[PDB]
Amino acid sequence: EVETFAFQAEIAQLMSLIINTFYSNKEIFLRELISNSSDALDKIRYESLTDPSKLDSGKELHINLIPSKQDRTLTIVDTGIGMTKADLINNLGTIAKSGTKAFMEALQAGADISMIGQFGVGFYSAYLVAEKVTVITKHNDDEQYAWESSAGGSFTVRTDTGEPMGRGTKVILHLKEDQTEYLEERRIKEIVKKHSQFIGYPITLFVEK
Ligand SMILES: CC(C)(C)C1=NO[C@@H](Cn2cnc3c(Cl)nc(N)nc32)C1
Repeated sequence: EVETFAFQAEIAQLMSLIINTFYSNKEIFLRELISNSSDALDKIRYESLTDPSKLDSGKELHINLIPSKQDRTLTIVDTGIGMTKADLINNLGTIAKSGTKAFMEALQAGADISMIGQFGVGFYSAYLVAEKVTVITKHNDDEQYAWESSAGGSFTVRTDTGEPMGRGTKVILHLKEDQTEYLEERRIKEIVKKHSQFIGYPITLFVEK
């Protein structure tokens, strides 16, 4: 079964702003997703210090960047703590409502879209470059889920039938047709070096076959 949900009005407004505002500096999406992965890796590492069994689903703590020219996707994979069903449907959106309102006000007060991560809603910068985002995620003691949205005010959640991940999150960016530069090894290297060079987990940039 696929369940369809309405975004909170403030998050739908944020997504429309990101999709519709003219802003050439689109590359900031990657730093935001890598930062989210780093935060999730921090969380499972910290929890493992008092409950080592939390790493039974995988001890490797890393970030993979995987381009696919054939699928026109850029995938950001981490082995962090992952998200529960309640995270996906309700609880992360509840936290994001406050940051969205703060971001939207700062925007009017002269802030830049690149400051989005300071408001805890950096994920939605993915819609600078993606027409659709699919998020596959697995938290210990919950099932593997697929979250998906092409914006337009709704998202879906379903139990994922694909390959099991163990633990963590995969953000699959279905790139807009004019945003395929973010499949180039060279371009991704440039962005990671510029924005993400001090992240405390190995970032592997996969090469296309
Ligand atoms: C609900 C949805 C749109 C999918 C997000 N809201 O929060 C986002 C940022 N975020 C929160 N928890 C995260 C974990 Cl555990 N990992 C990673 N990579 N990102 C995480 C994602």
